[PDB]
Amino acid sequence: SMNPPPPETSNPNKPKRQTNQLQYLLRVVLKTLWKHQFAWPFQQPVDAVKLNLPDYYKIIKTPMDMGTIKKRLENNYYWNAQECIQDFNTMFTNCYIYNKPGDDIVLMAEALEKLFLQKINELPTEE
Ligand SMILES: Cc1ccc(CN(C)c2cc(C)nc3ncnn23)cc1
Repeated sequence: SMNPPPPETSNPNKPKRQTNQLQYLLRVVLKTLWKHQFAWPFQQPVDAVKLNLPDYYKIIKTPMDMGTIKKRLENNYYWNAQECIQDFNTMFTNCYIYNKPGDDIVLMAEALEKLFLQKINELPTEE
């Protein structure tokens, strides 16, 4: 029933880059999903205590959220775009694992994920 530590957003010994793909992931992909009407549930780690979801972190062992992704991108935590893309996919997947088809939160995830997919479809070539 307790919350875990959040995912890491800082690790000074992890090597870092700011690729044109990673910039796109911040300026286009994150910005698009962040501003969306359905962004709010996904803008920070799931608070299992406040939300009374005592089994959340029994089920979800790789938590992820856009608050975490936003800090990662802004703090240049990644080496490549695929790390970040995986973070987004992990976020959507967790929601689908924990919840049921047609739940409100699932329809929100789905709307954000459709947009995610449309933006990632135009990820620029690595320059
Ligand atoms: C429509 C809706 C439904 C549930 C919540 C609670 N909350 C912030 C989240 C957020 C996320 C991302 N997954 C969740 N799985 C169950 N609750 N929950 C917020 C909004």
